[PDB]
Parts: sequence; C-alpha cells; structure tokens
Amino acid sequence: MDHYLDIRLRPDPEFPPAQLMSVLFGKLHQALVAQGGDRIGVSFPDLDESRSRLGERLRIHASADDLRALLARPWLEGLRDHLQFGEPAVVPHPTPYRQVSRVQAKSNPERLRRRLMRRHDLSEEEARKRIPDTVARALDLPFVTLRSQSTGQHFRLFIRHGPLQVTAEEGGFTCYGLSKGGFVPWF
RNA sequence: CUAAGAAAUUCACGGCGGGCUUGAUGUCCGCGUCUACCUGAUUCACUGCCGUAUAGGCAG
Repeated sequence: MDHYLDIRLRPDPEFPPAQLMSVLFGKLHQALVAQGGDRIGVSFPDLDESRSRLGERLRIHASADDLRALLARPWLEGLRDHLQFGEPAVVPHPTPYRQVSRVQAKSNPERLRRRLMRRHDLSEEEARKRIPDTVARALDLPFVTLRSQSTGQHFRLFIRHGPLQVTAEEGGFTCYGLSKGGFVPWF
C-alpha cells in the first residue's frame, strides 16, 4: 500500500479521454480478476468536483509485490499508445487519506417492479401504482460506462471520493479497485 | 398638468325569375453539375441480488 503507480492520459486525436478511461478501467478490472488480491486502491489525482470530471490522470495504489504482479500481467498490451507508466515509487508520508466507493442507483423503476414481482407476486398495475416513474435517481457523480463478460449489458459505474482524513485503517478492496472500507492517500 | 376635462345610434325587413359559351390547333431544336468529408460525443443511467420498503446498500 506504500507504493503507487501513476498513469497519465496521452491526448488522443481520435478519442476523447472518457472512453479511453473506460477501456483502461475495464482492462485493469480484468487484470485484477485474473491476478486476485484485495489490496489494490484507485485514485483520481485531478478529479474535478465542479463539473464531475473524471480527470486526465490516473493513480493506482498497491504494494510492491502487487504492483509488479500487475505490470507482469500482459493486460498492458494494446494500450501503451495512449498512456504513461511511471515507476512504483513510495507514496509521500504526510498525505491525507480518503476513500473511494462505488455508488449505484435505482434509476430504472421497472427493474424494481420485476424484483417485487419475484418477491411479492404483484401485478403490473400494482407495481405501477406502488412505484411511480419519478423515483429515478440522478447522480452528479463521475462515471464510467462498461459492459461485463458475465452479462453483456452495458452498466454505468459511479466513482465518488470521500472526505480527507488524517489517518487510515486496514480495509478491503473490490475487483474494480473501489474500497469496501479502505482508504487511499491523497497527493 | 396630454386641441385638457364629458357622451347609448336604434327599432323593423323575402332579392329572384330565365338562359347551349362554342368551332379549329405540331411546342422545339441543343446540353459534362462537379470536387472533398470520423456521426459521436462516457449517448445502453443497463441486468440481477440483500431489504416489507419508493428508505438505503450490494453484485459483473
């Protein structure tokens, strides 16, 4: 956790950086699924909260063995033309800590209507009256649009950075690099 | 401080009966429309699960 690897987005004359970010995030998700482990933290060094911008720089946080296992994986092939890869340097000691969390939303009422059909055996009009169409959740959070190998539907994954703390305790990490209770340093 | 200031047009009404517009007609010769383009920007806010929950989380 003491080390970090920094990825900068090369500007692209054919693609805006958002879909490049989505592609690389899917590649690192596949790399972490293949590699395993629960000590991989993500960071957005230039996250703009004014317009919910993802940013043009990426920071991944891991240990030395985890970082060399990640860079040894051949997922990096086919993406070197658009990114920078620095060195697994030690993170600065006086750094505030913040958490990253995947915030999902119930933006589609018909999914929950189908769910309550499978839970309470209600009819179509019962679910229509019980759940209006205005219950959609709109999030002013940065997001990435990806499709999964298990389910081919394209899903949107919101990423939100927590408040700055002064210390961090041990926690877990998901397959996306998002923390289920962990923290990443800010610098 | 205005060619300032003021004001009831209104009651009633049968327009109609009749009619052959028809004869004839050459539109027409000629014609280089070209050249050059990322539709796509996160544009699939989607599928399922824990929960009575629309309250609120979780899974790829």
